[PDB]
Amino acid sequence: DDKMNTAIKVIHTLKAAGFEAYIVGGAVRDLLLGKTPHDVDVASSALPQQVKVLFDRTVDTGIDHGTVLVLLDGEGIEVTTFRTESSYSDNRRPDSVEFVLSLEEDLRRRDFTINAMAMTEDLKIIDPFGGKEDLKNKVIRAVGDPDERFEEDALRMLRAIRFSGQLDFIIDMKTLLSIRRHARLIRFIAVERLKSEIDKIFVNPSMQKSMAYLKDSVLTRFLPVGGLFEVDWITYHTDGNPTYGWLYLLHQQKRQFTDIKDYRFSNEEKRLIEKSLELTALNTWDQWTFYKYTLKQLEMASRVTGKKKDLAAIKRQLPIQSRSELAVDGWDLIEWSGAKSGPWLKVWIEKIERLIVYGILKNDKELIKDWFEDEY
Ligand SMILES: Nc1ccn([C@@H]2O[C@H](COP(=O)(O)OP(=O)(O)OP(=O)(O)O)[C@@H](O)[C@H]2O)c(=O)n1
Repeated sequence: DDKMNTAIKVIHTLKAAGFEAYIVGGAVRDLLLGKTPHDVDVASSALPQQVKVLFDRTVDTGIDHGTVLVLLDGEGIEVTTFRTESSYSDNRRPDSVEFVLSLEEDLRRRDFTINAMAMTEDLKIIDPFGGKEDLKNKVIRAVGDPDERFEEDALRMLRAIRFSGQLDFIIDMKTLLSIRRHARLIRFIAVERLKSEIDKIFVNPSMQKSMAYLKDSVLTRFLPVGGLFEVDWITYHTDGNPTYGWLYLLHQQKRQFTDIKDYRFSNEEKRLIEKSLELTALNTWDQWTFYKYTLKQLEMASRVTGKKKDLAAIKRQLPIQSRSELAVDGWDLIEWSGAKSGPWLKVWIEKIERLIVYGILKNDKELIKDWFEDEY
């Protein structure tokens, strides 16, 4: 609610210094759609060090690509010099970046017409490629020659799919046919960028339409384990967490986490998936189930099997929540047994823990001692 104002102030300051400056990218597209922008990018004739001269606080991490982050009025505004970029078939080499001297040299190499507009300080729209009419017709269309845009960055092919669902647009026919012809190029894209786009699709609207384009575009032929995305997505409803899309995909096909490990999940994400899948294969959940698994795993497993229980209340009403509340530890068992420390302690602590979680044995050291001396 303050980002557009701050971007306008940034533009005013750049122009006071004699430079050209415009709002570009998604913010123009969102403004024309009546949405509040997420991010507001500025394109300028200023070079990075000239931007830094004009603003007190700046972050420089993107300077090599022409970008300076300007910190103003509590917002961040990316300011990028007019530039073009090209990606090599080797995704180890940083992008080849070529500063250019005019706005339209920059705009004419962006991915889609609705993303290739600029807005002046006085709200005039610069639209050489017909983004306004594609926006009104709800069409995702590559700028210029679609083959060139997709050779410049193959991830754009998957971005088209993601935008279709995010905006409830269709993909321009000539553009879609170009994706089909170039879909093999997706193999050169870093898997982290692929996962980022797929995660967006999984939580965005009209995801079933996105997944149909994923197949129709022949991206599922060449994406890492891409055939696994061709499941029935009818009964998928996002919980806001993209991990649920991966879980859904795996559960629908009776597959395990190892089949999707090419996408380089965090250990935390991997655990949520694997533990949720275990729960879906567990025929009966009882107190020990609710104790040992996390509420988010219980909820995700329930969501994908179609159950609707009040999982939080069941877990909350166990006698204890976790091991740290147990009234006994291995050194109590060493004392009572007269035996030396060894792996046996873990076995006997778990026996006791189970009896406490089932509400059979009281979580009380002296009463546990009585039980242990009788049982051991
Ligand atoms: N692979 C890409 C990514 C970006 N763009 C250009 O860079 C702009 C900003 O990119 P991004 O930060 O990804 O913003 P959006 O296009 O709006 O994507 P999102 O809606 O997720 O923010 C895009 O609008 C487009 O003009 C591009 O041409 N090729």
